[PDB]
Amino acid sequence: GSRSFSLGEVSDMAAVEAAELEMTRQVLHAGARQDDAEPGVSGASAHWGQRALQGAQAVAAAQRLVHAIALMTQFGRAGS
Repeated sequence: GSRSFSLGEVSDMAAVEAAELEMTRQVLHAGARQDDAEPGVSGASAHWGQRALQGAQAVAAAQRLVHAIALMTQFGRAGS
């Protein structure tokens, strides 16, 4: 008996429709988790990185050495 809907209700409803449509974008960009997002794509050969790793290899001899004493110090050279 209302003679259908009022056009003002439709006007407000259209604002909600527009809002939901944009809200949908926000929730989609908030979707997914990095739990299954391991990287894989690669296409560049490390150049300067190799020189850094060559250093890492040379120093590793000193590192495995310092670590050896670090064990003796936490063991307090005990055992007997």
